Amino acid sequence: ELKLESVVIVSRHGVRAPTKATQLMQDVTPDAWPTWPVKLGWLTPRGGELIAYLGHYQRQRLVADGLLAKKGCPQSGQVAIIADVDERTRKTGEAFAAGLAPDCAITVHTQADTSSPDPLFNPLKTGVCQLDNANVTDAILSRAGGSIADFTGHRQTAFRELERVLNFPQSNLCLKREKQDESCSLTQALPSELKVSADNVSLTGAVSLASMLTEIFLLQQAQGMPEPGWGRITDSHQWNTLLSLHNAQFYLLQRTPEVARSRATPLLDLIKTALTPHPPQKQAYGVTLPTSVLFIAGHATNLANLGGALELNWTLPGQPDNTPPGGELVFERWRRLSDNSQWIQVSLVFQTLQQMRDKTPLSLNTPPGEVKLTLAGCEERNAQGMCSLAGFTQIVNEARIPACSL
Repeated sequence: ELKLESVVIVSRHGVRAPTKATQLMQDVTPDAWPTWPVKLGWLTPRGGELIAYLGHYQRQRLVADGLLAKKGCPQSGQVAIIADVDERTRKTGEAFAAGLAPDCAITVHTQADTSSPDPLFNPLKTGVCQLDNANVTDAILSRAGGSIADFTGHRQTAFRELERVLNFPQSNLCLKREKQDESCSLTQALPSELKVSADNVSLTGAVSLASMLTEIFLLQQAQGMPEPGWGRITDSHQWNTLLSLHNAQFYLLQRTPEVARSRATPLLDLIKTALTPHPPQKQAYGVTLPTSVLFIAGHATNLANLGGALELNWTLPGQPDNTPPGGELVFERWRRLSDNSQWIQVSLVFQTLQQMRDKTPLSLNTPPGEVKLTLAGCEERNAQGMCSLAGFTQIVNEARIPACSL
């Protein structure tokens, strides 16, 4: 019924070491954090291997869909790869190429200067545009339930689960409060406030600490470390409860449209140019678009910003982190043969946490997880839930913030 014509994959980098090692992380647990085999924030060898599995799966699937050849290397830009300048994203691009097309040396393009941020992955970071402070503040606080106190008050069960995993009552932070005849809970020892500036939003205190620590536990598990969370995370309900704090921070800081639309604008522009039929032309990064497959190696924030800007909702069965390492927001252009009309499908492809833990090789018989998505604002849908190319184009043009384009 339909023929696949083009694919654009926006991927988070693979498993990485923690980005920070703070005094506060030391003070909230009596136990020692496991050390990592690479520098802060770098991709681990295992993370690259897990990304290569997704590349191998994508080759098999795209061959089955008739888009790539079964053997040989894709020719003359048929596959293109763009990566953010960070080590973890560049190495993810290389790992994906290695799995998709081994020994084909597909180029991993970055911006010219790899020592400075690339605004494609966040235009706020280079001052291309600025957030509206008042509108962002109100929108985030409303989505929090009206206040950060309301947000944390509804999540006490999850904070107590994190405290149990940390052995928080025996930590230096708690023991000093016990000497001050004070009880000890994460949220009240570390009050959380929303900080909004023209270039960034963040939360302080227990909310941001919890988001980062629960991701670390997930990374330990995906890395194959013997005892993530000191052996105190023993079932899937516990994993899901812990990562709910991480996903909740992303819901506030990265999915809120007042942030997401600006932050995702350059990616929206690149995705739409990649998906729109047009005479092929070399554009950003020296990549000729449109082409058959474009893989973009970015960050969890990019996935969440695109989801919020495009009204794409998901949770990932078997994967506690909604923006997991190697997770892929996959945009596809399909041609309907009955009338040769053009349609856009979006899905979220991901390894389950068990597939990461077991280092499961992926294939058509053992595929990654996949959640089919819908663009909530699409008014022209087909029976398969896809949006017409015209409807997708209208959604993107409404979502994007012109001042944030490159």
